[PDB]
Amino acid sequence: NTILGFDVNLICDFFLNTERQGPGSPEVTLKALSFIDNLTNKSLIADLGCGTGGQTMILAQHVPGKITGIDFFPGFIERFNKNAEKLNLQNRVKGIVGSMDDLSFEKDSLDLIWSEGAIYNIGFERGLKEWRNYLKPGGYLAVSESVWFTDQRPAEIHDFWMSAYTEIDTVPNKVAQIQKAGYIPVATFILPENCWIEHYFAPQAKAEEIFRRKHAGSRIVEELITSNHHEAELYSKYKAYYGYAFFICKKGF
Amino acid sequence: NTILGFDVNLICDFFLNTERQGPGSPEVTLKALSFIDNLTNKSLIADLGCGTGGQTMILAQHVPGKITGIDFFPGFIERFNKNAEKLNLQNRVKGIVGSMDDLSFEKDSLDLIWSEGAIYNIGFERGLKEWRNYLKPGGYLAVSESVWFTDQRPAEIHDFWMSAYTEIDTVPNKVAQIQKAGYIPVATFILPENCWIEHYFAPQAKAEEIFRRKHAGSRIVEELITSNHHEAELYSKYKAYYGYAFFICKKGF
Repeated sequence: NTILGFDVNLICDFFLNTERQGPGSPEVTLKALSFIDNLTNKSLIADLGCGTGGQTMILAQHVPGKITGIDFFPGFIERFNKNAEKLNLQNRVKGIVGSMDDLSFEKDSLDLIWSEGAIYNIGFERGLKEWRNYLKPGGYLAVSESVWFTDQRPAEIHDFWMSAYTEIDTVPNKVAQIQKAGYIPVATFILPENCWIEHYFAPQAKAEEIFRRKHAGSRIVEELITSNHHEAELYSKYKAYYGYAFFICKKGF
Repeated sequence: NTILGFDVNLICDFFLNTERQGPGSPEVTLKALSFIDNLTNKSLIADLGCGTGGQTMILAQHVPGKITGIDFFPGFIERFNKNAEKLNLQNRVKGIVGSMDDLSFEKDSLDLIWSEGAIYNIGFERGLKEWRNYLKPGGYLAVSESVWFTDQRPAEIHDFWMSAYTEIDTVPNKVAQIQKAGYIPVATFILPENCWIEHYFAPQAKAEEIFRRKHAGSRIVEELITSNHHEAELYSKYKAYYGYAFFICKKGF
């Protein structure tokens, strides 16, 4: 929780005070889940890039099976596990510090891999390919990912994204990639705007004044808040052109 | 209802005794509907190729606004309207005999166009293009359509479809076409197998013996039942490779 150095810790600390690290909502998590038909008490589930496990606790409360959440940051996993313990879920939900690009799950062992706002870390197509190896045939991967809504866009929004996440793409392109990677694109849907505003930007803005003051004079924290604002301003201006979508993918063969 | 000649009437008569003309389910209709966020009491909605209006009455019971169902066959529209009247919906739900390729709706006038298992009549891309003209910008088209699940398939199933509906295609291809036609592909999902079996083939098979006897010696009816069986046998054998999907499409601009 402070083992990774203060520069990293300060950013985690910010997100420990906030609702969400990217767009999403409890309703959206449950709607993605509504497309998964294979789960039983014997299911093994992984949540990759789980952060503090907010969406993981929603899964756990709505599906049978055992869930392992993997995240790079001990501070998040500390929160994840404390939250599981408050809910009494710890015998079936466990948070582990680990890296999405270096997993040690048994091949073809998982019924479900979940990942909200996190596959961009390893890359959409790379995650499709690598993670497929850990899924049972007929198993599911459910991931939320940045997308373009249209064929043509203003250069201003196009450029921001080329500098942030070069893998943003159109929904038809993402769906093509899913099929190319050997899955069936069973369900794909765009997140409503409340996933970005009420559930993400708004609570984020709410926490900023107090956090900035608590860490008065910290450049790392100032620049963070400045980024947060830029991201939020671009969205208010260009949301006609982009958003997030959930992709539910069934491993083929 | 018998105005189109007996040869046509006999086939309609068959489907008047049956659940469904193609794969679908009440649960699936409502799940497609869950993606439509724009409806009010002032909404104008059209159901194209509505058949006997089973899915239309599900809409009406779950959404505000006025609904017009359009179908080529008077026998179906007769049923549609009698069913609306039994439910007391006739002041807001009306069935009209008409052709999907020759509509007279006011340009940009509709909030929602619905069509289950019927766009194949005019062609997927052609319907995307033509029907867009009647949708308000920001309006929705929700249609269910045959799809391939995989890149490669057995030639046997490929050939059946090339002879029945040459426009069956992969989900990524359908989604590309939706975006190409100037919509945002807001939601796309594959129908569960109960849409084909419990909700479509099974009830169909149930009605066959009595209908065949009632129309004893009618070649038109015999060949129909024979087709029904072939379709059902191909599905049981090749359902790993194909199915139906719902596409919910928001008109852009």
